[PDB]
Amino acid sequence: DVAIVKEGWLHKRGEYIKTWRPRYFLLKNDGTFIGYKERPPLNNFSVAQCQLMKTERPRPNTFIIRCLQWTTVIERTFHVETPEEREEWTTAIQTVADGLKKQVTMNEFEYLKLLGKGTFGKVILVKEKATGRYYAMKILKKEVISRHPFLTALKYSFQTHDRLCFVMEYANGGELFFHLSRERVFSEDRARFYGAEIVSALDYLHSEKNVVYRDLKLENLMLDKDGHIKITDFGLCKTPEYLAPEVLEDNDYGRAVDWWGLGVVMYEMMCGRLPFYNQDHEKLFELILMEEIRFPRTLGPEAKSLLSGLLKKDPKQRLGGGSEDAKEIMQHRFFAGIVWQHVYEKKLSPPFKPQVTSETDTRYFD
Ligand SMILES: *CCC(=O)Nc1ccc2[nH]c(=O)n(C3CCN(Cc4ccc(-c5nc6cc[nH]c(=O)c6cc5-c5ccccc5)cc4)CC3)c2c1
Repeated sequence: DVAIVKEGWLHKRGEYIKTWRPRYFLLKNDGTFIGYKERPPLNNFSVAQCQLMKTERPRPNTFIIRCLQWTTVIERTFHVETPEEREEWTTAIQTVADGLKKQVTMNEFEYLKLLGKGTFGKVILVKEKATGRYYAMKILKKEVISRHPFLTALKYSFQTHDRLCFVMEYANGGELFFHLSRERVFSEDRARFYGAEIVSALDYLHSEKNVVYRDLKLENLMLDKDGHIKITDFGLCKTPEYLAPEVLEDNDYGRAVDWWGLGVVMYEMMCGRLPFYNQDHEKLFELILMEEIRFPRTLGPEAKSLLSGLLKKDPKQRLGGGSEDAKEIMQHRFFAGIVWQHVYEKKLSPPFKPQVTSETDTRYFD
């Protein structure tokens, strides 16, 4: 019993590519907004509680859909030729979101250092004075508008007169990218450990939160004191190496995006090098799409078959792209002999203990 409010052609600026491309967009009553390469539901495509901008720069008659998703502000910009069509779309979208909607101080946190800076806000490392704990704080411009073992938990959320703050857990066992850099390669077991905890997390986001992480890379993986994995959520509205082929063409991305990303991350750990690397970005784009995956000829076939299935070009042919989603990967030979309920319960003994005295140890901040 879901109806379409409006439907038509629009010029969409690529979310990852700076050029304009024509896509066929559909606006359903539930608040879904999906574009297609040609005329033929993850919460990523939701237009629920989004802002609508009307700009004339660079291209005239351009409108932007500013959305706050969890703790990250996203922008979706579109172009139409006639100024009246922009009015027909904006009034339609707004009425949908409107109809869809109807149906602690900062004084406890010492500013330690700046972690990042974006268009609508910053990320700062802070210390909770009362407990001496270390958290990351997303502060976002107010004008813009439950917990998993391996996700950086959102602990607090409060407002000021002009900005909106999100206090999130900050792992103190260092970043996984640097850890890989010291060892320069990871054992199959260690990579299996790390991959497993991610699979559990991706399953959570997909099956329960109904969302795609969409930016799974080495730079977003950290370790807690014990050695378990924390997937970070520190993105602001500011890398072509990790991009999926489906995201490249800007057509119908889905849960498979996270599975492509997983393959790339697990490749770097067991191979020690990026699967598709080139200084030239344009050659790297042709590399991802056209070139066939290569291997060091020193890996167990299980891992080789896992990465092969994860780094296939077609999202539906790609491992975990089907309806079963994560379970396709959980049943894999490389993940045979692993009890997954124990993975979620942190029952898995970490192959690496970060050199940390306690939760509050500040060694890995150098
Ligand atoms: C200015 C730059 C810009 O606009 N970039 C941009 C453009 C378009 C984008 N579309 C996108 O999808 N993104 C992504 C936004 C999300 N982000 C990663 C990410 C994914 C999921 C979560 C998350 N979401 C929820 C939702 C509901 N309940 C939850 O408990 C959630 C938890 C999480 C979560 C996941 C991991 C760790 C902690 C919490 C958060 C972030 C990638 C880009 C665009 C970006």
